[PDB]
Amino acid sequence: QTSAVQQKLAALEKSSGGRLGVALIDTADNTQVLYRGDERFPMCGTSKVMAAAAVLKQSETQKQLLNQPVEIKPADLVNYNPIAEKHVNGTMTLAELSAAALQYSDNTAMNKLIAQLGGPGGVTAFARAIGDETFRLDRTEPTLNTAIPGDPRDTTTPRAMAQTLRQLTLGHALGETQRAQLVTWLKGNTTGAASIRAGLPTSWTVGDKTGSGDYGTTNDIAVIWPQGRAPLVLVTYFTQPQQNAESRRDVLASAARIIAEGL
Ligand SMILES: [K+]
Ligand SMILES: [Ru+3]
Repeated sequence: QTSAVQQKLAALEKSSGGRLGVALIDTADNTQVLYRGDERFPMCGTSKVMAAAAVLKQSETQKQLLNQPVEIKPADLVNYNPIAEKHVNGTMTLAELSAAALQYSDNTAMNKLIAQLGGPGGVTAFARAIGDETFRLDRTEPTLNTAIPGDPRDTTTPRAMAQTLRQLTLGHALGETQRAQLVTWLKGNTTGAASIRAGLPTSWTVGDKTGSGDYGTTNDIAVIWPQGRAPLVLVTYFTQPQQNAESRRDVLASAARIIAEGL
């Protein structure tokens, strides 16, 4: 059965010319709204949440892990490295790499997180360990963002990602201290004001992680604390038919606005 909200999301999708995926969990009652909730989308930089969370999980049994230095060499720089480039021929700690990956979307930082986990499959292994059977990370930065239609690499579904983001940020996938650190990092994101945030009432607080890639892929995953309400988790994924398509953060904002108005 197609709800009013799903009908509005379908109308939005029609006029965008791309493919939209949405999953909401309202933790007030544990109910879900889904639009293409079981279709696979390229995660792009939204996958950085899983990598950072996997390192946080490792840190539960190693008190000093987040202070561990990692060498940054000139050859490590990839396509978008606003924090790592300052530390070439130097080091960053795993906390610094996590913060850079999440809050600035530094791709070199993400590669160091992936390497700390033993490669893309180590990120997938963590996903499986916390009950996510859908997520897969197959490649490093920058190629994990190729976002080719039909390609299963580096994809998940909206349903799966919402459930995982809820477990990580509001549930008990991580220890208490670690959960709080993840939430702090997400709430300090610098890249999100044009995406889910832009569709929500001002008073609501958001922590989010964006992503982008080829095929005009434009993504955001968020944990939301509405005014006077239990928290929400919202995934919005969007991808387009041609490789060179422009980003459409406005479509994510429009999806968020529809979800907010349907609560
Ligand atoms: K793009
Ligand atoms: Ru492995």
